[PDB]
Amino acid sequence: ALGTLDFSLLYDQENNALHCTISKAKGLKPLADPYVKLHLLPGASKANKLRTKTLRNTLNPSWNETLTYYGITDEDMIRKTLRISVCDEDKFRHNEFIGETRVPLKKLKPNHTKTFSICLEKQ
Repeated sequence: ALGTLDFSLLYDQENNALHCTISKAKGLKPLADPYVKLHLLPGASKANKLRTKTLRNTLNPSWNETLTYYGITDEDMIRKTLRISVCDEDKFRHNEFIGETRVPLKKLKPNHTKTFSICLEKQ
């Protein structure tokens, strides 16, 4: 198993915003310098891309960091999927993919934070 990621998603409907709180991961399996990348599916523009800071020398990182998309409508909630990738930063070399999961936004309710604990998959 590649590891387990904990996170929370909030559709801030009044503000057309999706707040993605990346909390922590447990038992990552690349040592590692973990960081998390977010991509909104149906989405090519690098505006669809958000990313957490990088942590050092940990297989159980705690970012506790919130990343926010704006321009999110109910239609986007129905149509889109949040891709969440955990990667390993190898400075001056090649960054390695660790694991991912995806959350269809239609599973979220407006103004209600939903928390997730997911065992990561490969690509």
